Amino acid sequence: TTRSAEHTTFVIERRLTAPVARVFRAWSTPESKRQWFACHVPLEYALDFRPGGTERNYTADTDGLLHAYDARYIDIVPDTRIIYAYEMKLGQTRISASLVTVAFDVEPSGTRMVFTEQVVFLDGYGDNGARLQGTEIGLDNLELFLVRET
Amino acid sequence: TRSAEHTTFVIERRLTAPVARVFRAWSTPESKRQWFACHGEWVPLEYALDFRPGGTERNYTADTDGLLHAYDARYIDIVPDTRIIYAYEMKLGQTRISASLVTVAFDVEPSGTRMVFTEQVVFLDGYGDNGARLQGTEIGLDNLELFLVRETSPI
Repeated sequence: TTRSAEHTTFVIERRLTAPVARVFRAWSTPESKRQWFACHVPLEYALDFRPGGTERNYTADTDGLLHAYDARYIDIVPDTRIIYAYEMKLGQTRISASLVTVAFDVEPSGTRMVFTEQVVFLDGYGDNGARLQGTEIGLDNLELFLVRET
Repeated sequence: TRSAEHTTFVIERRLTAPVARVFRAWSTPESKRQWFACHGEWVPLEYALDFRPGGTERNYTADTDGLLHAYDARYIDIVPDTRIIYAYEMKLGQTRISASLVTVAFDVEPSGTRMVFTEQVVFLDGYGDNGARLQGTEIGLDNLELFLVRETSPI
């Protein structure tokens, strides 16, 4: 059928009302990341937060289809930046690959976070803005997670 | 002083070779090394290709002033004769200067092969690329073309 690739980039910017060390721990700590990112529950979740390390989040939807997120960290600067690449498969079908940059900056009060994703959608997978929308929601969950551990 | 600059570039070429041959120039370690790793007055230090999803490629070369240019890639998706997707990092010494997601797509044309190379890159911490990666990639893809030409079978 359609073997094809569609590329796009999106950027999300948030001011977080938490100190950067706490914000970063929400990304680097397996229990924390599983909570705000993966539970909103996975069949498999693992996080090895090191350059070269991997993250997995495998979850089945209500009708049995396995959604498999696999990431590999490329660059981690403590309390400053996280760069990783990830792929999403549904069943055995790869639907996308992305390079993600998350940058953190101290402000006189909170933390500014800029999330940039450079993604390719594969073989006619119909994104139609859903990845951006889902990431906005995911980042809303990170914010609630930070608020509730205050 | 930490920072990140994002960009995407696309190179499209029409290659005067059949797609099977074009794809083997990417999939075959000895072939890839010839057009990707063989330049020039620099010191080749390491080349390796493990061409499969999850596999890695390394190309480490020292420039004439002794700076190690270290290319490390990891394949994400490979569709035989059709598409290669990989992510890579470039380090100079131990300093990471960039990370990229590359998509290479191959299409059969009435005559030859259409190749579309798309790179989504982030340049790190003020590394001043200023279009140099695009220009270097254009030159590298020119070397692929010469490789293919010289591998051609006679009439």
